Amino acid sequence: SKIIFRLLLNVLMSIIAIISYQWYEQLGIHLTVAPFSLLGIAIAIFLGFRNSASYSRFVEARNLWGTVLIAERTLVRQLRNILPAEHDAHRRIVSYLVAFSWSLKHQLRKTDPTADLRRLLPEERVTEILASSMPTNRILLLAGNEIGQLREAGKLSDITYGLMDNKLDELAHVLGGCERLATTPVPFAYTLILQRTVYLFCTLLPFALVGDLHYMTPFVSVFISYTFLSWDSLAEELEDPFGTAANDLPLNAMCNTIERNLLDMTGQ
Amino acid sequence: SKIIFRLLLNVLMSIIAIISYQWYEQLGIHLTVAPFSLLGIAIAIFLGFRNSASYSRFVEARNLWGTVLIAERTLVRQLRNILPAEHDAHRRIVSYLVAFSWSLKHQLRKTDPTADLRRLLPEERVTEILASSMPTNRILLLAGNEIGQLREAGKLSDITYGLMDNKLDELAHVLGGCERLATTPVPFAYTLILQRTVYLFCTLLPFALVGDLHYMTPFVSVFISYTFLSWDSLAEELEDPFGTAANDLPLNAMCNTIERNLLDMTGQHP
Amino acid sequence: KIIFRLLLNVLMSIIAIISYQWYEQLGIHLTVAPFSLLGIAIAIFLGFRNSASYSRFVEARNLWGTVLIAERTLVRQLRNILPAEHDAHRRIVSYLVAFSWSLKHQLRKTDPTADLRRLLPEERVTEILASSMPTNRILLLAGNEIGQLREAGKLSDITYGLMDNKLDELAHVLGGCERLATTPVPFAYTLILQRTVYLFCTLLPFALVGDLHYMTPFVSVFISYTFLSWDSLAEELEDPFGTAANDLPLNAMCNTIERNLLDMTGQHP
Amino acid sequence: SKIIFRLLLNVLMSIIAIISYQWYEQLGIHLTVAPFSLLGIAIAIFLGFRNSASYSRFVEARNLWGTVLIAERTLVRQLRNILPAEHDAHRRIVSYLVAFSWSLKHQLRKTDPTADLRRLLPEERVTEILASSMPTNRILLLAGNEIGQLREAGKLSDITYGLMDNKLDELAHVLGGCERLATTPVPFAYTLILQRTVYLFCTLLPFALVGDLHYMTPFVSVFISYTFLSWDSLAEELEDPFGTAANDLPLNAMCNTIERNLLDMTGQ
Amino acid sequence: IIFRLLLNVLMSIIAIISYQWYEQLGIHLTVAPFSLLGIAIAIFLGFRNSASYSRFVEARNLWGTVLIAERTLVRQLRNILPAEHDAHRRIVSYLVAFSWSLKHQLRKTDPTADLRRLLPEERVTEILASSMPTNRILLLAGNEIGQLREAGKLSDITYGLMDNKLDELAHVLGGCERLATTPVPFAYTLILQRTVYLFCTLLPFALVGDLHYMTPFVSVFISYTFLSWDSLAEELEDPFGTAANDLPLNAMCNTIERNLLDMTGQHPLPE
Ligand SMILES: [Cl-]
Ligand SMILES: [Cl-]
Ligand SMILES: [Cl-]
Ligand SMILES: [Cl-]
Ligand SMILES: [Cl-]
Ligand SMILES: [Cl-]
Ligand SMILES: [Cl-]
Ligand SMILES: [Cl-]
Ligand SMILES: [Cl-]
Ligand SMILES: [Cl-]
Ligand SMILES: [Cl-]
Ligand SMILES: [Zn+2]
Ligand SMILES: [Zn+2]
Ligand SMILES: [Zn+2]
Ligand SMILES: [Zn+2]
Ligand SMILES: [Zn+2]
Ligand SMILES: [Zn+2]
Ligand SMILES: [Zn+2]
Ligand SMILES: [Zn+2]
Ligand SMILES: [Zn+2]
Ligand SMILES: [Zn+2]
Ligand SMILES: [Zn+2]
Ligand SMILES: [Zn+2]
Ligand SMILES: [Zn+2]
Ligand SMILES: [Zn+2]
Ligand SMILES: [Zn+2]
Repeated sequence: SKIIFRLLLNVLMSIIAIISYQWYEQLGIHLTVAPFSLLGIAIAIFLGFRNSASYSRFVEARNLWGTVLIAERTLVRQLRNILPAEHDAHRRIVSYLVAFSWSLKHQLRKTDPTADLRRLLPEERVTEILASSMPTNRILLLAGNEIGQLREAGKLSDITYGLMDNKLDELAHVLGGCERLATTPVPFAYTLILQRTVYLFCTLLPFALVGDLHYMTPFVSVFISYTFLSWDSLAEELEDPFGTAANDLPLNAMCNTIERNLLDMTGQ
Repeated sequence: SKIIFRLLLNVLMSIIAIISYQWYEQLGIHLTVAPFSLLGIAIAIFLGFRNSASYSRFVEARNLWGTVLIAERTLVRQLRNILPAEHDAHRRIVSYLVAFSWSLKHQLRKTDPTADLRRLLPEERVTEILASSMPTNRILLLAGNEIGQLREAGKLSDITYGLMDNKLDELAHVLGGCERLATTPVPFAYTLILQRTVYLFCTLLPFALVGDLHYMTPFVSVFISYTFLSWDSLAEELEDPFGTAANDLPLNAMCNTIERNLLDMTGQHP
Repeated sequence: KIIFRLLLNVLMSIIAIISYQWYEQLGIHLTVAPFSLLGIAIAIFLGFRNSASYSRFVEARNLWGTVLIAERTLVRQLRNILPAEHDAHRRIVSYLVAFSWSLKHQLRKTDPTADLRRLLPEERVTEILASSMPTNRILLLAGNEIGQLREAGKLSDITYGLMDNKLDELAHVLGGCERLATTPVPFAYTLILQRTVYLFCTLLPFALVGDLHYMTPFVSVFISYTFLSWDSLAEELEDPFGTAANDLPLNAMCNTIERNLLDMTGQHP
Repeated sequence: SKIIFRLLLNVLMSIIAIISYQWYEQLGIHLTVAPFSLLGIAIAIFLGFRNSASYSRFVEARNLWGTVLIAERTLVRQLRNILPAEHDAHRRIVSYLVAFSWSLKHQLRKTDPTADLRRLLPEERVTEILASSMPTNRILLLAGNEIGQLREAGKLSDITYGLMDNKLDELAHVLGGCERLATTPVPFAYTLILQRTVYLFCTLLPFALVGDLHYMTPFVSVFISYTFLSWDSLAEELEDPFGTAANDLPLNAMCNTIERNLLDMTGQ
Repeated sequence: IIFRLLLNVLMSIIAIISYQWYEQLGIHLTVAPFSLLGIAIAIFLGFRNSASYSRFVEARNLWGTVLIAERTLVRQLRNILPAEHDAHRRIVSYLVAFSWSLKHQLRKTDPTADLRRLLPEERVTEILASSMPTNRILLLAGNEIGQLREAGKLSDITYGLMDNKLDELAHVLGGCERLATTPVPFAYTLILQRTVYLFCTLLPFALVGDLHYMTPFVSVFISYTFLSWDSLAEELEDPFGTAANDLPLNAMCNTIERNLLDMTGQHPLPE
């Protein structure tokens, strides 16, 4: 995306570097390569470790979404295996489950869940849900009432209620996990420290290479900038896993997979 | 080897650098190693981390398949332990669990499961399964009906129902975990340019190496190219552990083992 | 701060420039290759060290996230299981809110008396303040609420246990934070590092000056910034319960917790 | 100490380079160290990550056996605390649990468990175990039958029956884990590639240092080589956790510790 | 470690005065080779100290679980059997006994005084008879729970809730046992420790060509960095070693004891 602008600036920096090499020692400035080896290696080590942290936050995101599909699938399986006649509670619980997924998606994307929710629930409760500052948690509490009701109506025992309650728990952990990843980012000092350092390193590098490489510094220094810049750029494509880029999590696709999955297990 | 063809190319590029080395002065070419020491160390550091990430995908994928064997082994044990006489149920349930494994392998290899399914289940069921968006998930839900039936029949209590129920949860987690590794590759950005910049570094390397090595240049360049290139491609191999490469997982062996286990001696037990 | 030692590195480099006149006069040589070696080694160690510091930070944030999850689902279980017992709802929630603030005060080594008094009867405040661990005692109090529900027959051993597990989870959160605070790594991790990172940074100009001459301070400031930036960010991340910049907004996280629990039990602050 | 061969071949590889030295430049061949630092470092990085995998695998094998001891300790405890009257059942379950460990060791070493089985169990049960294609697994089935019938005899509720069933689940995870470790080495491509490069690098190296070290080539090129080889040999020393070499897991001693523990807990 | 630092300044002054005679013979020490060697040792020290750190972290987690399990077990006892203070005090004894006994076991020191202060000498003899005393303390703790269950004061459900806490301690015992027996590397740590030791002493000879009278200064700055990093992995590799820091294990056995007496109103002193 935005890297091409910074490598062409690096080509001109090299042109500026060759056209300026004659005036060099007259001013009194000597740039060997060896301290830039030190610096560049150092920057690579820190870039490597940072990029590690970023990949890990991306996979934790993806795991958290995998749990939603896992936990919702087995909740519905448990409903059918334990209460195979009660298709009325099936449809209601399933719609709260599908609501929860879509609501979680919209919450992380900071978008509006009204249509998805009205598509799935009566305005009777859709207003109760959006009346809360924590709508997705409220959907869980409502799904909780459903199994709670089947327990008090004697159709669930304490045991079988507990078996399903634990899947609510699993969805609660997904909710908190997602919220935690969304609010708490990879500390901003990483991008600030490394974006400066990397950008300044690629810019100062030609003036250090020209002593030894002469007319060829434009090439090998755009090379070195390319790998540093794109390694660094891939960290930022991974640190916001809930964003919209094609390189991010296809959250719409996953919510669709979830809905068709639960609607499949219900015969719809 | 995708490496054997490139390795030779690097030999030629190495030949070109030595024949046309003293001519550097005419065209205006100086080329030190130190900029390529730096560049190459950075690429090693990044190769190392990427390879680390791919092995993690390998071991998780191995692990997830490990749990199928475990969870199925113990669900059959619980049936033999709690309903020792219910052999028609034992037989029915084992067939679904063996279907689960083969079905999952096919799902992850994008191959057809119909042959394996019919080998193991009634054809009415082979069509209920093949009809679904997710057949592995349906095989699970049918396995859960069998123990759900024994529970309506009073043969299982809620407690012992839950004990067997938890093993089906365990398999749902394998299914989900396997889809996550399938459905999401690692970002192709990683693959898109990390493999080109390794090649690029590899071919240019002799052009900066000759001045110090002279004749010894084709050897040392191909050595360096070997290590960097085998590392990069091994990483891309283990990234797709449900693939069919030589270092991917033996999914077919593993389903065989699962099958042989659950049908150990006609499915007969003490 | 960090900007002070950056400045002194600019000083140390002009000291190098002026006393370069006298280098082999006094009998002095300083190539850069040895400092490249030392420099890279320190980079590697800073790389690993820093990675462990981030891991502690993520764990602390994760632990606090579990407070919210567990407390949410405890209130959820109370409402689904005992929809009528609103006094218990109110008392448990006031304990679970007391737990969060008391944990914040614990981790910050501050007095929890104000927040406790806001939230609970003074006879309980005194009980909680007497304990070598107020958060532990608050969990026990919460545990008596559901336990008394259980003696009265309103909870079964099963549904009592479902809720007990949540208190178990908070216990684990308590120990996890206790363990992250009560365990600074042996001071070797920092006086190997921030001593050597400091020392390396200010000797680097003397070694850089033969190659670079008047340029010394610029590269020397760049290398020193890079190393110092990395090394200081490590020190912030490893005390995540402190008051520094990159440290958990524990008061915000508590307010979110209280508001969530007030939300689920129909109350408006 | 399979390693002292290549250290000494290195010493003579440096002497060959000492004598062949000035035949170089009209032969024309030159070797500086700079490109070998590049390679040497790149290999050190790859050696580091590989040894890392090799170490995690040894730790997992040690963990797995560790929890055999944990889960059988606590399963025997539960039997004491819940059925203190029933020392006959105590002694049967303990022999199955001791048998499981021995059988799991034999399995992993591919040795005959028959003598150990016949020392712990009635020959009727030995016959059933050895008839299975998965003897260790079939030992768990038999142990589960013990507690299974204590359940049908009403001496265990479903609750306490389930408390002990979970310990058999834990042993099931040990068995599968060990089988998995046993058949899933660190991929061969790893150690295959490193050995070709680490070995080739260690012999070519003195050729590239005599130009700089002259007469001291051996003492420095051997010291560099001991370092890569001993680091790469640590991987070999950690590759078969279940074998019988000195650096492998003392599985016999662990199996004796397990038996000793379970007999301390039942007064034998 | 400081002794090996001052052997390095010696080796440096040797390398200065003897640099004269060196190449009358023809012995060269450049710096590029020792740079390649030192970076590789730095890299391996990086991964080694990573492994060591993880062993140290797992050790602190296991001990943390002791405090967690023992707190929640005693909380469970109070919330579920509020009246049974005699049982409260017996079980708290075993839990506290278990902590000190685990610590003594790990540091191979004598548990007898801690045991004789916490439990009756009939149970001290029983515990001290076993070859696995910490396990025997868990088994004893189990009997207390089991008797409450046979007396019908615990249901199988609520008996089971407390049983899980004992498993948690069982897991801690085994984990700690495994982290003790081990070094997982079978004494290679001695090979790679003296590899740092030798590199640090040949280093001033490789540096004197470039640095002359300055080499003792740059050579030991480097050596301090490498030796401190090594000795630190040595400290973390062995979190129960017979020359470790006992402050936190003692601190933890004291915290849990104090917590438990607090939780059972044996603190504070009555009015
Ligand atoms: Cl689940
Ligand atoms: Cl299992
Ligand atoms: Cl929860
Ligand atoms: Cl256990
Ligand atoms: Cl007995
Ligand atoms: Cl399990
Ligand atoms: Cl071996
Ligand atoms: Cl006994
Ligand atoms: Cl606990
Ligand atoms: Cl008491
Ligand atoms: Cl009390
Ligand atoms: Zn689950
Ligand atoms: Zn239905
Ligand atoms: Zn209806
Ligand atoms: Zn709107
Ligand atoms: Zn399992
Ligand atoms: Zn059968
Ligand atoms: Zn030539
Ligand atoms: Zn939870
Ligand atoms: Zn209420
Ligand atoms: Zn366990
Ligand atoms: Zn007995
Ligand atoms: Zn072996
Ligand atoms: Zn716990
Ligand atoms: Zn009491
Ligand atoms: Zn006290």
